[PDB]
Amino acid sequence: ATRGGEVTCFGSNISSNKTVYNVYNGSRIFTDKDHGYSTNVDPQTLSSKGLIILG
Amino acid sequence: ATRGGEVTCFGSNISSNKTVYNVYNGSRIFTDKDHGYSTNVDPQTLSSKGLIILG
Repeated sequence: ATRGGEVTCFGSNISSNKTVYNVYNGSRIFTDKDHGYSTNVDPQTLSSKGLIILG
Repeated sequence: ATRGGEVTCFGSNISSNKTVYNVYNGSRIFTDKDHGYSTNVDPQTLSSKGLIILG
């Protein structure tokens, strides 16, 4: 996610080695915490990069 | 609201005994402050359940 814009991928069964959820330039992502997936930013705090809600 | 998704019920006039605004699994709600209505989560905070801006 870049330059804004949400990715409301809640129950995704993602499977990859790299960082799963990525956020850049103030863009949000929303997802579940059932599967522990690597995140570019701290789970549920704002930043210069967009906010994620791993909950 | 659950698993993401917004409910921008700003000027809503609601009348019920249950909690007026509810959020689960990362959802968001934006509403007014003039009306004094119950809320499931503390208004402006990030948690496993998403923000509920009462502004």
